[PDB]
Formats: sequence, structure tokens, C-alpha cells
Amino acid sequence: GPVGYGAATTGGGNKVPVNVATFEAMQSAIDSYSGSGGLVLNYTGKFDFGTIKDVCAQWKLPAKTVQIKNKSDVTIKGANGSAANFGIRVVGNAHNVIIQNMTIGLLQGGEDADSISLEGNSSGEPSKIWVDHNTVFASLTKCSGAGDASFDGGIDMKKGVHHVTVSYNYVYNYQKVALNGYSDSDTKNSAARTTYHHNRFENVESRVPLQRRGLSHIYNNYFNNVTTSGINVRMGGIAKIESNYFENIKNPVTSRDSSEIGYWDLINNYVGSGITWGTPDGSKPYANATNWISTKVFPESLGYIYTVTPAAQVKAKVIATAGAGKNLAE
Repeated sequence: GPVGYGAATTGGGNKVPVNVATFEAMQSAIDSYSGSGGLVLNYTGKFDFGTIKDVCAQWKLPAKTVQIKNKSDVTIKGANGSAANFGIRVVGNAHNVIIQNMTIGLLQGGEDADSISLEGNSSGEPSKIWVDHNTVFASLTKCSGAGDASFDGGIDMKKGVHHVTVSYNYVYNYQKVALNGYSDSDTKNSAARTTYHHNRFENVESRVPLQRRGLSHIYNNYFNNVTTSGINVRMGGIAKIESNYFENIKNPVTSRDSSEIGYWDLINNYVGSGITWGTPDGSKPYANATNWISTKVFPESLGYIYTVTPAAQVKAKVIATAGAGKNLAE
């Protein structure tokens, strides 16, 4: 099962899976569901990404997104070899959700092209969410006319989604990997408690993650070819950054672009070759972990048991286990 802040997550448990071949069938099954007690959706669709001939056609088309809204006790799992050209939102008073083994790529909608998005609102905030062994990709291409938004977020949460494990995911060819707190005014995000572990982040730009407020544990992740910034801790947030493998990454551990800085507790990180650093434009305060020195001690017990892969073994371990179609290997 899940390790970390989302450890209690069971999703739809042992309920007999409902096979769903399209995002419409998936949505219909969610809509018919009573909202609690358990629902397991086995997604069997096999989207052919070769059908997308132009990676800049996507942003101007409307988003295709499945919604779990105010419903609990749900597993969404991709069958092996399954592929989705739609995204998933979990919104409001929605709890105990597993999203697993999904391959999600090249989504329509641009700024609206959410891959996996977890969202608090006036009705409540999601909790006990396990985002595990998914493969999420797009393009680094900046399309003509698109603004900064040819695609959008990879694995995102905001407005005080709490108690979440984001584990063994593979996110590549992706500009904005992981949002955690949508703006400096997202005060509900002080509640966020997120464990990011054993994720593969390769050929990506930034937000790996972007953390605003709350507490995080970012351990045993492999970072390679991250071109703008990596872990960006902001607005008083504190990240415990433990036994990750970093290589070919600019600004691996930083705080920038918020009105107030965030902090890190660094230990046992493998720092490989190709680390670069840069200074942000603007007058907002910033910090670069140039010497890998902690700026705050993690202020409380993590309240869970976890086992650490030796940092030097992380690259190989994560390459071996991260993403969809891996039999959920750990």
C-alpha cells in the first residue's frame, strides 16, 4: 500500500472493478456511484498518441477531464497497456482516492489541460489521496499564440488538499510538473501534508514541485534534465528533502517568486553532475541551496514509518520501478 502522508488511503478496496473503456464510461460510472462505500474503476482504453500529429493543436481544443466531485472511496486504475488522452480531477468533499497505473499524455485544453488535479473548494478539501505509478507526459514546445500554456499541470493540488502520497510516478516532457498551492493567497494550503517519493522527473522545466505553505517529505526521487528549477519551497512551507538523486538540474532546491520564502531540511541527497544555479528576475526574495545546507528543521513528527532507498541507488531503483506498466513495482 501507500507510504507517507497518504498511508491510510484504501480507495475502492476489494470491490469488484468496473471496466471502463472510455473517459465517458469512467465519468458515467462515477456519476451513478452513491458517493461512498467503494468503487473501483478498471480503465481499459488504449489511446494512440500517434494520432496527435501536431503537439500544438492541443491547447486550443477543450479539455477532456474526468471528475470525482464530492465522492469518496474510489480507485481509478489503468489496465496494463492502457493509455488516456484525458485527465482526472478530485474536487471538494472527496476523500480516500487512489489513482494508479494511468498513462496520461498530450492533453487538450492548454491552461485547462489538467492531468491529475486535486482541489479544495467551499464544500471541503480532498484528503487521503494516493497518486501512484502513473506516467504523465506532454511537450516542452511553446506553441504559437498559447501564452505560457500549451499544456498545464502534471500532478497538482491546491486549497488545502491534505494527507497525500505521490509515489512512483513518471513525469517527462512536461513544463509544469507539480503544483502544491495555487497562489500566495492560497492560505488553506497551510494544511497540506504531502509525501513525494520514488518519482522519476525527467526532461521537465519546473515545479518539481512548487510548494506553497504546508509540510512536505520529498525523498528517494530521481531528477534529471530539469531546466529551470526543481523543488521550489515558498510562503513559509517546509520540505524535508531526503535521499533524492539529482543530476543535470538547474536550481534543484530553491525558494523564488513568492512574497515570502520557504524552507528545507536536507539530508543524504545524492548530488550528481550537471547542477547549475541561477538568479531569478524581479525583486522578490529568493534562496538557492547552493551548499545543500538546511534552512529549517522539519518542525514535527512525520507520524509514519518509511524505508529509504540508499540515495546512490535511487536513479537505478526509480528507473526500474516508476510509472505505469511496471506491475506497481516498489
